[PDB]
Amino acid sequence: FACKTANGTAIPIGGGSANVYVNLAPVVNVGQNLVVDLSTQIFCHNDYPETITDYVTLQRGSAYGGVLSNFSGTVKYSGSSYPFPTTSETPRVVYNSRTDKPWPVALYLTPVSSAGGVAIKAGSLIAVLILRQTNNYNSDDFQFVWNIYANNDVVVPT
Ligand SMILES: COC(=O)CCCCCCCCO[C@H]1O[C@H](CO)[C@@H](O)[C@H](O)[C@@H]1O
Ligand code: NI
Repeated sequence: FACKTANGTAIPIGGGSANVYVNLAPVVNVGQNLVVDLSTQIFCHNDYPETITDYVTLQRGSAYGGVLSNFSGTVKYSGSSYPFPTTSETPRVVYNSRTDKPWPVALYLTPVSSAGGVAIKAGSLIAVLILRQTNNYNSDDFQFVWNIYANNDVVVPT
């Protein structure tokens, strides 16, 4: 089991960390969502699907910077929704193929009332999503840590 990003880097077998940049709508109002869909960017695969089944959860989601300070959030993981920042590890998703399959995670972020002006700075860390991977074969239990960075400023119209 390993993962890689759409158009950049990889986390190899055994886990590790990687930095991911996301495009964000440049203007969002109170009551509207920024949708950050990571399933078009993070892809994982099972390296031995014939003998091993891999299990993948969103172990934890954390907010940082302007997201932590200026937005309220939910996370969608494989068809279900949760508070973001998360309050516990999610059910698991099965990886059973050598073909790349998306990691099905998306954030829905909505500005809080106190947000106004540049609520998220270009280049700043906005979230960390931890992918935890185990299997039905041995005691492997690995973390794939995705630091999510804002590509651009996001403005909440005052
Ligand atoms: C009875 O013999 C076997 O079951 C050997 C099966 C082929 C060798 C498998 C060696 C271990 C491969 O491990 C990697 O690939 C596995 C499958 O993706 C992951 O579950 C592991 O965590 C790790 O990422
Ligand atoms: Ni591989």
